Amino acid sequence: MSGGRFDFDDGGAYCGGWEGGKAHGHGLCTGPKGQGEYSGSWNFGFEVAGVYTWPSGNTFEGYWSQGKRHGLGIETKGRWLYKGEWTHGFKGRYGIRQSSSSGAKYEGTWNNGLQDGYGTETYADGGTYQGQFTNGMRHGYGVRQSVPVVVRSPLRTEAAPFETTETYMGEWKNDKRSGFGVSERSSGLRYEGEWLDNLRHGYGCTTLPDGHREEGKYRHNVLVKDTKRMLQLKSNKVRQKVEHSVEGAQRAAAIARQKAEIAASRTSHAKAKAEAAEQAALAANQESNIARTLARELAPDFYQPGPEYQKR
Repeated sequence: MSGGRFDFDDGGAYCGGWEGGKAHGHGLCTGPKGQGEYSGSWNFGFEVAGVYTWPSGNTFEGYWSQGKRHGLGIETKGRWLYKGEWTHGFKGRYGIRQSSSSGAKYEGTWNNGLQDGYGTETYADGGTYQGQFTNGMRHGYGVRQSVPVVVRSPLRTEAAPFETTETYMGEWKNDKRSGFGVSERSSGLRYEGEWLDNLRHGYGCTTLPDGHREEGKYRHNVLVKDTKRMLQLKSNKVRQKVEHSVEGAQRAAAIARQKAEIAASRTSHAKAKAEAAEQAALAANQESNIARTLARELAPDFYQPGPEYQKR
């Protein structure tokens, strides 16, 4: 009549409202061999708002278009969960990806399904990055707070009466400290100057907690020039080049603080869209139940595999 069942060639069926020869209203539709199940609203052959269940028990709950996850929705997989916006099947623009295991998390913008633009990244150990992203990596300006020796033995401190975190603000290239940047440990140990692939490389100043200033040129983290002296050229004084790089590094740090603040603002937007995505998953589940009940009322022996999936 205006609803029922249809068996596909590759296996898997459709069972629900139809009108004008196309699925319309509500219904279920399994995949080849009856594996994988959509269940929700339809409109002229295309899912509108519904829940897809993989045989693995993984699910997308949200809105659809042209057969792609589009709009808001929640994807629950084994170890990862995404809540927020989807654009033609790709995560983004705004949304959050969270670990089922750890507190590991990304909250920000996405381009082409990868972390990109501005976002807050939290690592399993509780550290964070806030700032710019490109192609799924820390890139541009940003602020990372994390846990950071040659003598392992405590002798040097066990001898006399005796009474952490590190923050890098500066340039990032493909997930690495690279360019100008400032690095500050909670002890007071600090480096301002040039970086390459997370190492001091170029000119900069290492200042010890007591304030002793080591100024010079670093090459893959090893000092190779200092400010003592001899055949130093007037045209190329280490103190000048260090000063320039230090200034370059504080500029980069302040820039990275700004991009950090933008990232924080984009993070709130991603959170807002993640909550909006919970209401989209609630609506998707309302449509799914309408389709589950109509399906039992149009074919009481037709097996719905999604329930069994999600138990496993």
